[PDB]
Amino acid sequence: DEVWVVGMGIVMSLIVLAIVFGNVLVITAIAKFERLQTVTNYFITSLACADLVMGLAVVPFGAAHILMKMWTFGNFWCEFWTSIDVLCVTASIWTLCVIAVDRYFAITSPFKYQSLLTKNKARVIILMVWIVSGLTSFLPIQMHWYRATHQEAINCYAEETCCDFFTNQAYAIASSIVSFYVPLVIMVFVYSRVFQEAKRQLNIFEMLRIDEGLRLKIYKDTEGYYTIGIGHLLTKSPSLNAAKSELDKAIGRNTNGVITKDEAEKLFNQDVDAAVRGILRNAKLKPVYDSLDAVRRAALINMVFQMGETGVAGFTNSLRMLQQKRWDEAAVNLAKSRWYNQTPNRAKRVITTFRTGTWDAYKFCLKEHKALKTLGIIMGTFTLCWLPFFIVNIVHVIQDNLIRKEVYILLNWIGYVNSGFNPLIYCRSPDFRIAFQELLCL
Ligand SMILES: COc1ccccc1OCCNC[C@H](O)COc1cccc2[nH]c3ccccc3c12
Ligand SMILES: CC(C)CCC[C@@H](C)[C@H]1CC[C@H]2[C@@H]3CC=C4C[C@@H](O)CC[C@]4(C)[C@H]3CC[C@]12C
Repeated sequence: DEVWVVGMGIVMSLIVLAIVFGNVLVITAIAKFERLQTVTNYFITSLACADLVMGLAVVPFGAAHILMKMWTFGNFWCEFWTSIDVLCVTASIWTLCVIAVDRYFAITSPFKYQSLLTKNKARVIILMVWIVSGLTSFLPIQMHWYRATHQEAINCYAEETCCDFFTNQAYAIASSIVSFYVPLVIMVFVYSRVFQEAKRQLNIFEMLRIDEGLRLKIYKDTEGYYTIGIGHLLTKSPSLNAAKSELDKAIGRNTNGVITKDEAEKLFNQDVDAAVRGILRNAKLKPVYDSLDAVRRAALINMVFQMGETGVAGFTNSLRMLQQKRWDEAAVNLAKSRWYNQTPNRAKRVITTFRTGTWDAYKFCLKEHKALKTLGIIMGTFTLCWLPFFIVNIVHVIQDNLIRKEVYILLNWIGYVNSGFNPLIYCRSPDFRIAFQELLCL
C-alpha cells in the first residue's frame, strides 16, 4: 500500500536519527568530562560505538530493503552488511558480560565499588572483545561457511537483488550459542550475585549515610538545629557563630563552616561509638540489644543515634515487644509515636528492618547501589529486546514452517530499536544528566 510505505518510512527515519544522536552524545560526554572517565564508562563507550555502527551502517540498509521489497546494493555489500550486524550484536552482549564480571570482582574486594583493572587493561579487554568478535563474525560469512544448500537459498546468493540471510542449521545453532546464549547465561548468573553481595554487605555506617545524608557545610535540620556531616548536631542554639565555634573545638581548626570528607567521617565514627556505648551503659536498652540479631542491632543504634539513649529508653512497650521477638506488635506501637510523625520515611525504614531483619528497606538507596541498578537495566532491556529473535532463530532450525518471514523481520527490528534506548537509561545517573544538559546547552 501507498500510505503504509510512507508511514513506516517516517518512523524508520526517526529511529535512525534517535540512535545516531543519542549515541554521539554518550561518546562525547565521556570524552570531554573528567568525572566520567572511569573503567565502567570505557566499557559503556564500547557498547555506544556498536550502537552508532548499528545506526549508520546497519539500520539504514535494512530500512531501504523493507520499503523497496528488494536488495539494490549488490552481492558484495550484502555479505559485508550482514557481517557488521552480527559483529555489533556479538561485541554488545560480550561487553555486557565483561561489565558483570568486573562489578563482581569489585563488590567482593575491600575496595567495594572500584574496579581491580587499570584504565590501560580495560582498553586491552575492549580491543580483545572487538578483535575476537570480528573473527567469529566476518570469517564464517566471507568464507561462505554459513551458506544453505537448498534451491531457494542458492538462487538468492546468485541474484544481486536478493539479500535474505539463509543459513545452514549447523551455523544457526553454533553461532547463536557462542555469540548470544553463552555470555547471556554468565551475565545473568554473575550479576544476580553482585546484587546479593551489595544487599548482604550493608552495615550501620552505610545505613546512617542513607538516613542522615552527607553535607560538608553547616545547615539546619527539621528541628531547626545546626548540623554538619552525617547527622552531627552542633547546637540547638539559633546562632551561626555559636555553631561555627562548636565545629572549631570539635575539629581543632578554624573550619569557617566547612568540613573536608576525611574530617566528617572521623566525627561519624565517634558518633556511632557514643551510640553503641550509650546502649550497653543503659539498664533498659542493654537487654533488648542482647536479644537482637546483627541487623536488628543496627536498627536500634540508628534510633539511639537520632533521639539519644534516654529518648529510645522511653519506648517501654515497644522495647518489651522486641525483647519477646514480636516484631509486628513492636511495629504497631513504634508507628504510633511522635518519631514516626516527625520523620516518617526514615521511621518506616527502621520499622521495616525490625519486622523482617533484612536490609530490604535500604535496597538501592546508596549512590553506588543506584549505579548497579542502572547497569542491570541496560543488561535487562537488551535481553528482552533480542531474546524473541534468538528464540525463533533456533525454533526455525527445529521446524521451518512454524514462523513466517514477517514475524522474523519484526522481531529483528525490536532488537534494532534497543540500539537507541541506552542513552535514555544513562539519564538515571546525575553525572550523565549534568554532561547532557551542558552538551545540549540547557
Ligand atoms: C533478513 O534480512 C533483513 C531484512 C530487513 C531487515 C533486517 C534483516 O536482517 C538482516 C540480518 N539480521 C541479523 C540480526 O540482526 C543479527 O543476528 C545475529 C547476531 C549475532 C549472532 C548471530 N548468529 C545467527 C545465525 C543465524 C541468523 C542470525 C544470527 C545472528
Ligand atoms: C565496523 C568496524 C570496522 C568499526 C568498529 C570500530 C572499532 C575500531 C571501535 C569500536 C569500539 C572502540 C573502543 C571503545 C572504547 C575505547 C576506550 C577509549 O579510552 C580508548 C579507545 C577504545 C579502546 C575504542 C577504540 C576503537 C573501537 C575498538
